[PDB]
Amino acid sequence: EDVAKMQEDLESMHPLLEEAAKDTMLTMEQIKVDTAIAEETRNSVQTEEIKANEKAKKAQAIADDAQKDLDEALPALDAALASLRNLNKNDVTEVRAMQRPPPGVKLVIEAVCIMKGIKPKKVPGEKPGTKVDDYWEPGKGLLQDPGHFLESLFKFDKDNIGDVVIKAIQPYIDNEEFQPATIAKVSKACTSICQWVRAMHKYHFVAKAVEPKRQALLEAQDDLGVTQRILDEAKQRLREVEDGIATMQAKYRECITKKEELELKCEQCEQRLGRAG
Repeated sequence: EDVAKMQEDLESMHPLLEEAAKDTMLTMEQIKVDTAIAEETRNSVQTEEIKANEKAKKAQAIADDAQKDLDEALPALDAALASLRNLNKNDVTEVRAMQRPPPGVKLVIEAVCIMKGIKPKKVPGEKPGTKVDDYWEPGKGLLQDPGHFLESLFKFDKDNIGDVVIKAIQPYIDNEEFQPATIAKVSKACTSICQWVRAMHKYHFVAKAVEPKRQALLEAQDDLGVTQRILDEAKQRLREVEDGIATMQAKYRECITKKEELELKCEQCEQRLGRAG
């Protein structure tokens, strides 16, 4: 009885030994295939890492060039805006009271009124009738409050400079008397106002030639972010395959220790076969 039994235990365990052996080999080749793919994803990741490093060098090259165009006008503005802080309450009050403003001051009070978008006052001209507009009287109101004047210059902030107001003041810029070095012989407050206007004019003109650049800088960052998401989706996979390998590396080891146990069991049932014979 016992002999037959043992004999079938050994026969039945033989297929279990053959089954564990395919499983360990199956495991084996599976680690080999994920290792090769984990490597393919590693070169794929290294090529995207150079792809996002160049797209950042290119995005920065656009920002430096676009920033170069912007300090083409930015120093004059702050210089001028310094000079507007140069002005105390009376410097406005003194120009406002001028009952006979020299032609330099008229020019400057004209220029500002247009920038700030003020309605002129058509007054007699020299040739009879010929109504010419005199911005003086509406300027006076913008100087009635010196505080409210200077703030509204500090709050202009460009952007809202219609293309109308820039051709309206192209004659003033093109004027060789609209130079602050000259206005400085007659009045101080108008020298500050003279360079302010002259400045926001070029600033309006460069800031329109950095619309293309700032948009290329916008599109260059968009490219880096897509290469960035493609990259990070790859490092996620490279991580996931590597943990898959790790999990299978420990399956292989359990596969092995299971074989050893079935082998050890096969040896014993074998050993008391040739014992009982």
